[PDB]
Amino acid sequence: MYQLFEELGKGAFSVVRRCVKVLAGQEYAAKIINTKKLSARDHQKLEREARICRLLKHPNIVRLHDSISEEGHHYLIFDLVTGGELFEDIVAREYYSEADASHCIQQILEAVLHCHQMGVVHRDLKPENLLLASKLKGAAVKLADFGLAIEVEGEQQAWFGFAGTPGYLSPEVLRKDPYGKPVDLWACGVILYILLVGYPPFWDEDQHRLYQQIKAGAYDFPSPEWDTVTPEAKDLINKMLTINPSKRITAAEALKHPWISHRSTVASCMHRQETVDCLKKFNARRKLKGAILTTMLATRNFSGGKSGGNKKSDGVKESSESTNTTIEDEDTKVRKQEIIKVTEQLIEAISNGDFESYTKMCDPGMTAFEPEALGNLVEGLDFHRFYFENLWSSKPVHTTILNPHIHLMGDESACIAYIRITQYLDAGGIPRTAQSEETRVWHRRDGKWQIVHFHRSGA
Amino acid sequence: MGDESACIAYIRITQYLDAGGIPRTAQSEETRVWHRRDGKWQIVHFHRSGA
Amino acid sequence: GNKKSDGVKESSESTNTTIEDEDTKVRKQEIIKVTEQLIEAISNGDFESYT
Repeated sequence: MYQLFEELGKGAFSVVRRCVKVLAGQEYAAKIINTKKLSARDHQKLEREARICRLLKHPNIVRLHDSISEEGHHYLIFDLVTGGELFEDIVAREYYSEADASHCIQQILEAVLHCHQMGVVHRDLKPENLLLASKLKGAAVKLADFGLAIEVEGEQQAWFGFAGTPGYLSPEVLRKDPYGKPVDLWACGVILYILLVGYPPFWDEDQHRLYQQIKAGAYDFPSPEWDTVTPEAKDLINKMLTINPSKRITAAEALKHPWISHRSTVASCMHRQETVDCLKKFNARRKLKGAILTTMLATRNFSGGKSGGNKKSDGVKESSESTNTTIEDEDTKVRKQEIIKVTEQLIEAISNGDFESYTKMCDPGMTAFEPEALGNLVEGLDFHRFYFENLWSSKPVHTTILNPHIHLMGDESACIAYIRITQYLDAGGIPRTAQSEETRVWHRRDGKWQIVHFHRSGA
Repeated sequence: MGDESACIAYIRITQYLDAGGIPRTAQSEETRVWHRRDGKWQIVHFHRSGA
Repeated sequence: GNKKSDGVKESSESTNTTIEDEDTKVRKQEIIKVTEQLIEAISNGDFESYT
């Protein structure tokens, strides 16, 4: 059904690759999940992932087009978005301000609101899920990958499992409390914070200490970098990074926050180069750290790659191996002799009165000096046509070429000079003979020798 | 030479046949002096050589 | 070091395929140059330059 092309990204248990639907001629992203490496439970919950992704129809969410299982693999086929990560794109930009971060977060919150309205909680919102629609200027930010997403029943909270990414985990998930939609607003607070200053609000080498920080809500706004951030951006972060999920801002309420809805009078327009610089390092530290979880029930070293091949000529070119050797023309002929060949064909064409073959061997702008031109230079083949039509269209005539000399001037140019003697009969012969000295200037154009100029004397 | 006057000079070469050709060729040098009279070019004088 | 500005240029016997660069380089005039030098060499009776 589909044809797989380049890889676009990875997880521990999936890769994503561009693909083309064979019968459609439409391109898509294929999420290819190695089901042999999943738990029974995570394999089964692919049904839930497939279902959630079909439900979701929104301009800022990538949608599912198809789901296929084979013996060792499951395929979830989505829209292709080609802009890559928002976060990578931010660091390549010429200008980046609070007003620009507000537009990013608004798009994310719109997507999240739509999830929440459909009874979907993402649970694992992080920079990797934030993709750009295309490489065009001002492309939309799009949510991609809902592999840890859950379905909830109205506003009911439950214990859906300990799942997420350490830095973005909500306090309630870490306290083992029943949870729901607000987990995604905590993660948006963490993302917003990183969008403003380029580093996360909670970080520790020791994961247990990290979790105590999260549960305590122990983040800060240190000088110098937060000194130029507006109070309203800080207010929105505070409202999202509220420890008690019942008191945390919702996605609907966040979208009405002045830093978002009154962006044009509230959000700063100042370029934040330090954010761009910190975000580069953040982005780089994210790409060294493997997608691997803290631990699992297995003992296999990571392996596997995709090799190309190189295009090669078909058939049996030669017995011994030929690794791109400098091949030359095969043993066909000698170049002087080649000139002799086309020249003999020329003389035969003139003798037979065949203007058709004479035209092919002559350049359309052929130059000519001959006694029939009375000392003038003639261009073209119109002049010799009068002799092809009248005279040569026919008593016995024998030509004889004497003392031919050939000058080879590169692969594409040559010149031959010789003496032509013609034996003929005039009226009631009386056999006669005439001498002429002829020069032909040949030039190979598109693999064919053509006369560019010729000179004749005493005829 | 203005809107109403012009002059062209060229070499005329004629290929023909005499009696039982035997293709022949002849050269002449020709000058034509054109003049527009009432919106129409007309020859007022011409000169030929070697014909 | 030995970083001379006008470095010397020597090819082996190379193949010379046609080269249609978009810019209009001059060459016809070059032929006209060497030809005029030829005619002047013949006129002056300078067999040295003619050789």
